Amino acid sequence: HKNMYDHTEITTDSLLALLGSEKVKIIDVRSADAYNGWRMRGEVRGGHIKGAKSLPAKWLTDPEWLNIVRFKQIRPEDAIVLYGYTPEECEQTATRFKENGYNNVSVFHRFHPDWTGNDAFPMDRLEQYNRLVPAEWVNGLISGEEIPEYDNDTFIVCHAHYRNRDAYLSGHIPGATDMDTLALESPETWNRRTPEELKKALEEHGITASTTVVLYGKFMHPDNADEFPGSAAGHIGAIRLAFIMMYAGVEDVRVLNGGYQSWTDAGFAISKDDVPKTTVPEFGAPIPSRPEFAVDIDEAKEMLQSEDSDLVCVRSYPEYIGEVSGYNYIKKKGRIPGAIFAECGSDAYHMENYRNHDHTTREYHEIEDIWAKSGIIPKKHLAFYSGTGWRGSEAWFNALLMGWPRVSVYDGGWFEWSNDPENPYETGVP
Ligand SMILES: C[N+](C)(C)[C@@H](Cc1cnc[nH]1)C(=O)O
Ligand SMILES: [Br-]
Ligand SMILES: [Cl-]
Ligand SMILES: [Mg+2]
Ligand SMILES: [Mg+2]
Ligand SMILES: [Mg+2]
Repeated sequence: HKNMYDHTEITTDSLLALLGSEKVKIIDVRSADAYNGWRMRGEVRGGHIKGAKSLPAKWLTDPEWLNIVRFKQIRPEDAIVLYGYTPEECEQTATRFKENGYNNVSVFHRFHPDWTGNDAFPMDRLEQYNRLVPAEWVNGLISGEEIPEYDNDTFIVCHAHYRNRDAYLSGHIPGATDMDTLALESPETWNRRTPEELKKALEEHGITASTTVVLYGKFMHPDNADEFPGSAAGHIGAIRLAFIMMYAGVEDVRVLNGGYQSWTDAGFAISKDDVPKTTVPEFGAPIPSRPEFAVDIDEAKEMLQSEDSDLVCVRSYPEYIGEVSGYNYIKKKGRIPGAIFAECGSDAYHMENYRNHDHTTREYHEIEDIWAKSGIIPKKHLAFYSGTGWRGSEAWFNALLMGWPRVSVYDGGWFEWSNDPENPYETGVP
């Protein structure tokens, strides 16, 4: 009696008995930030039912919704169990599954407060979720309102871009100041700048080591035909800057999940003011305070020879096999021998394998399980890298968020490696 609009309820007891079943898919339709652990309705335990997959109901407007579902391996032969903060928030998702040929769809009504409120009901969360902030958190922050996971009295919202002030001037978070990516990294090496330059640059942008820095960027459809495609990949640049600031010693760095798009999707006010900087005289800590976050070429070579270490290549497949360099300023094509490949996505300016279509980070369990299939696991010292370290920093950040204890960015990347003609490299399909 398949009813597209009337959905079977599943009880708490029934769901608890199915937690280990391989043919049940439990689907969390709340925002990815709530899934990660943010207690968006004041629940005492945040996160998701253990084993649940993330499928935010916001994505129902995506024309590729069904391909998102299929790529998550959610199949018509599965028993689908949907939950959100309320069963009403699941109704449109339940219908969309039934309209696309899924005949076994139930809704679980008692996730909150029944499941969240009882410590015998298993839940999971992204261990360092408080570094990956939702738009509502940033809005409360700049509004001077009490927000969770924030006990500081000093903050700065920083809009990152690579030589493209228009990315900021065309629309930004109220009160934010822009930080060009060249302020923290050198155009000669495309590595992080020296400690003296970083100190000066951070001070001139109004940042101290005890300032809470909220970083975001704007995705503006990077095109390889342009001279600087990176000028349109603002949110990768933001995570790259988060890497450098955390290396330098900013103790509390946050990243807005999904970048500028999350802010406008949440309906918040846009500003076009060119906000002047409020400089500070003293950064307030030795730079770098966290040198272990950065790996340079000599240590990278050692890691290729150690059993407990790996370099992780976060480049595209055409870069991997030496078909393209990836960049209009890199001539050499190939790959570092001995690195573990973790395909970023389609090219140097897209991170589709680490992101959702709305640019929020991919469900971390999926990233975790793919990495584990290649032997990328938390018990190793891992140095993520890419062409010059932007994509590598975004991979690194994702592992940092899972609480992995020895993750780093090999800053130099393929740019530095291939610039020494004495360094071995491989090419072609392996
Ligand atoms: C280091 N720059 C800013 C020159 C890179 C940054 C980058 C973006 N996606 C991969 N790398 C570039 O824009 O090519
Ligand atoms: Br981006
Ligand atoms: Cl039915
Ligand atoms: Mg299951
Ligand atoms: Mg670099
Ligand atoms: Mg090794």
